[PDB]
Amino acid sequence: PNFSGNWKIIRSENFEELLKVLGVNVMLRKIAVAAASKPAVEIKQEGDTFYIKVSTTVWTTEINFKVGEEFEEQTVDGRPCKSLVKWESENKMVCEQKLLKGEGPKTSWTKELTNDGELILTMTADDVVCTLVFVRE
Ligand SMILES: *C/C=C(C)/C=C/C=C(C)/C=C/C1=C(C)CCCC1(C)C
Repeated sequence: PNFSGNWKIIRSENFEELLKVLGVNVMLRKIAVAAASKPAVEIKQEGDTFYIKVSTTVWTTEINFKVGEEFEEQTVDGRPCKSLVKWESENKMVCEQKLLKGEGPKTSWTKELTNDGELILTMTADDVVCTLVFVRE
């Protein structure tokens, strides 16, 4: 469907647990968690080509990809990764991430627009799954 739109969060899960697995210490986790509790997402979709803007009060991230086409972004703790997105349904894409330099936990994300209009993205580090639920602003 149309992932395109401006999205605001309504529900979050396992986000502090995600930063724990990535090795962010406790005081930092709590602070970052609260200060990134209301991230703003903007998506412009053009077929299989995607633009995503994720933004907190002082930070913003820009992501651009074509489905099927290898590109470079960063992990959640800021590490360089080669990324590949593929479709898993009409509503859902999956991205596998490969660290450009070095080793660490297995990272991936998914993006799913439900039929009832929720944008669900999940973020994964090893066996930990962070879920963020958004609706259109
Ligand atoms: C298609 C939807 C995507 C690719 C969503 C990606 C989500 C992020 C890149 C999350 C970014 C965040 C920050 C930049 C600050 C910390 C809070 C996060 C994890 C939401």
